Amino acid sequence: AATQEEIVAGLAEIVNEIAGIPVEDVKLDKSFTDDLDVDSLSMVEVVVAAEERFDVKIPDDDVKNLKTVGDATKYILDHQA
Repeated sequence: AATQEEIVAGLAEIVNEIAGIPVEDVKLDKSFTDDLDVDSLSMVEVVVAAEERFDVKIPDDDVKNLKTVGDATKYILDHQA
């Protein structure tokens, strides 16, 4: 069970790798594909990476409803394992 910043940093590190949004930039108020820059395509791989680390499992489909780091974090934290 991760927490707000753990989900954030976790998503962020993956983002840093594929999309290129740095961990400082990825904050919960940040819409990955709007605030940050994330091409949303990276998000697909951020998903399988996040799902695997969080065990929460948020398909990119449900990820659409999580159009912000904090929204994702909200979902991911509430659904943590």
